[PDB]
Amino acid sequence: EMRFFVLGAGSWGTVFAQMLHENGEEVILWARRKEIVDLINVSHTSPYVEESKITVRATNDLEEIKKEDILVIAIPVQYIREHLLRLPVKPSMVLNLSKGIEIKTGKRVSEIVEEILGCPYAVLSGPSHAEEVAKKLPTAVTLAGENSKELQKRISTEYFRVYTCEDVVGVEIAGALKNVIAIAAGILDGFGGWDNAKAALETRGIYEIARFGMFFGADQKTFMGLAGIGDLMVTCNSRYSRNRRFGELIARGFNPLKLLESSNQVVEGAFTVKAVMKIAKENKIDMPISEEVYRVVYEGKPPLQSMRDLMR
Amino acid sequence: MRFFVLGAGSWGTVFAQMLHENGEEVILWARRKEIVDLINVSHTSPYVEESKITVRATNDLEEIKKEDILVIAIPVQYIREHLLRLPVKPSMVLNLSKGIEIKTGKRVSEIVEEILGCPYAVLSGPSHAEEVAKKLPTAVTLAGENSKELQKRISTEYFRVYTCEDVVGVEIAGALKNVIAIAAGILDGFGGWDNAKAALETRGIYEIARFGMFFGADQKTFMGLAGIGDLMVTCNSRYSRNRRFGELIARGFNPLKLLESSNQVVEGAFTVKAVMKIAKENKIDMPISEEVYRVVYEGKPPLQSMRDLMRR
Ligand SMILES: NC(=O)C1=CN([C@@H]2O[C@H](COP(=O)(O)OP(=O)(O)OC[C@H]3O[C@@H](n4cnc5c(N)ncnc54)[C@H](OP(=O)(O)O)[C@@H]3O)[C@@H](O)[C@H]2O)C=CC1
Ligand SMILES: NC(=O)C1=CN([C@@H]2O[C@H](COP(=O)(O)OP(=O)(O)OC[C@H]3O[C@@H](n4cnc5c(N)ncnc54)[C@H](OP(=O)(O)O)[C@@H]3O)[C@@H](O)[C@H]2O)C=CC1
Ligand SMILES: O=C[C@@H](O)COP(=O)(O)O
Ligand SMILES: O=P(O)(O)OC[C@@H](O)CO
Repeated sequence: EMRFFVLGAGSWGTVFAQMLHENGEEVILWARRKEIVDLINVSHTSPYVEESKITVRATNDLEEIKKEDILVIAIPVQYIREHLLRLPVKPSMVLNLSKGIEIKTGKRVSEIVEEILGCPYAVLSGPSHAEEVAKKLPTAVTLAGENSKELQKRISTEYFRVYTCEDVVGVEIAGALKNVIAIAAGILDGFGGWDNAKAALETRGIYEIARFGMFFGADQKTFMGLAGIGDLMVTCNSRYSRNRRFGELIARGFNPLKLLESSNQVVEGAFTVKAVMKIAKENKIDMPISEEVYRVVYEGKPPLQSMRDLMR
Repeated sequence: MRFFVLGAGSWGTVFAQMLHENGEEVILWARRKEIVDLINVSHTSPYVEESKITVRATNDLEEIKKEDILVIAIPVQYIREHLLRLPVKPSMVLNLSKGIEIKTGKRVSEIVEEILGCPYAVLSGPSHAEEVAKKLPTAVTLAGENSKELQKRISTEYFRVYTCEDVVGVEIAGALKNVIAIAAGILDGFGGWDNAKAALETRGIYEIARFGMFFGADQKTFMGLAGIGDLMVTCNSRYSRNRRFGELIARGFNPLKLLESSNQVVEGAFTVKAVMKIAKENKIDMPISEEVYRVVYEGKPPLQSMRDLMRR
């Protein structure tokens, strides 16, 4: 009946594809580079997944996608558009895994998909660090959108629980913006771990996020579930979070741009915050935390002056 | 208007000192003449590291006056036996303690109403005493009588007080977050299951809110500093005693020997029992609290408990 074409072989694309493959689903994983395809197919390893055998089949050919495929998007948001534009056919639907907002257009992934493919859309999002999912540690996420019931059945495992909801916009916005807050949370860790401060930041942060989402018609309840508060918590408080780590290193004195070029992994919040600021200015929505993360990341604002400013 | 701070543990001592350092008239009562003399003579306390305590200490409840603000900072199971010994009734109580009395099933507000019968406010939020002593950014909420006035006197540049109307919600949120934090700590003792913890905390805030709304709490309270904020700092911070307790039980230590190993009080250990009685009497379902009770009081293996809670 059905096949998953997983687009993007980073940490999460690879782990998700492998999980689906282990569920007994028909899966193929697309990787950008032939070297990654080769490592997966030949040596059943990926540099994106530590100590985990990768047995799912990889390809470098987009021409392998079929009109009956479920396209799973696991490409970092700023690179989704160029890759969808090169698909030789439209898939039967899109399941999005990526968290962010496209900088130039202010578009959520659903909207990019709508513009380019126009096929049914769903989004999976929750507290799900790929490192822990690969180790089969208990994880729960939410799924919103079309065909969510069937998708729930095929994706779920013993350790990976999928709850469905109806608020696509809310799920997309919560997952995108929690990375921005997490940067701000890492800064506090970079100061030494100011736990009272972080929890207060997280509290005000979920609220800032909910205000942005509700302005685009999200449901307030979405922000109090796994896609909102859950994901925010796992991201602000885990050693596995790239966004929290990015903030932590900025606080330690590392140059933000240099940090970005130091990894092959993407820090989505560094990009989303710029998209969020453009939207906020155009629609006159106040985003205090996002505005400070923007200043620290892009305008070289001293993290400590940022901290003090945000307090008043 | 004088603050009479009843109880010289970690938080009574720090709160008392902070008010004193901000120019308020304060006196601190300590149960033991040894602690009183350390504070008055050596300007130190074993409940507050590397920090000079200059606030005046007394061992005499006779020093309280009808014009005082009675600030309660005695762990909840021991408040009553001390309030019964007050020679006079204070103008009001500000309560700092987080829990529910086992003997009766009563909140601190209901203990104060029964024994003293004066006005009441509660201060609660993400405020680990260790960090407040170090003057690190901290935010809490205050509900109840004279909150506006108390806000003006208590607030510092690093200790921010927000007021709200919901005394019941604030008390239940602060009492019960400690029960969820034992559960959260257990996941740290298995090795750190971050995705699971986040899912636990998302379910946990909802279990807390359900219990509170049964007693006429406001839903919004649980999404603020008293609710999610305090839950987050307690589940995730190295300073949490309740998180540490759970971590140590997951590592195989005996719950009672853990409690006896320290002069500090693990309020969640006692609050869970009071919760269970209330829940059984009122047919309120409390999945997480129930498993915490079983692990702490009934020797239930933490891994079996984890497995069972997942089936709920
Ligand atoms: N724990 C996690 O890692 C989680 C991630 N997510 C989300 O999944 C999405 C994908 O990120 P994730 O899987 O972590 O990716 P990683 O951070 O692990 O790696 C970044 C990926 O971007 C790829 N890429 C594709 N096209 C380009 C290009 N044009 N320029 C630069 N890089 C490109 C890289 O490929 P190459 O190897 O060829 O450089 C690599 O696969 C993100 O939106 C993320 O937020 C969601 C949940 C969990
Ligand atoms: N970071 C923190 O510690 C925070 C604590 N809280 C709350 O403050 C309240 C007070 O706890 P905290 O300051 O932490 O106390 P600690 O855990 O630091 O110490 C325990 C206290 O219990 C005292 N105690 C007083 N009377 C009795 C008695 N009747 N029988 C047995 N022990 C007694 C001990 O006195 P002695 O020294 O004589 O043994 C000691 O002062 C709690 O409800 C707690 O939840 C709130 C915010 C921050
Ligand atoms: O705000 C956190 C305080 O209640 C301290 O928590 P704890 O008793 O678990 O140390
Ligand atoms: O590593 P991060 O900060 O990209 O976070 C991964 C998350 O999306 C987990 O929910």
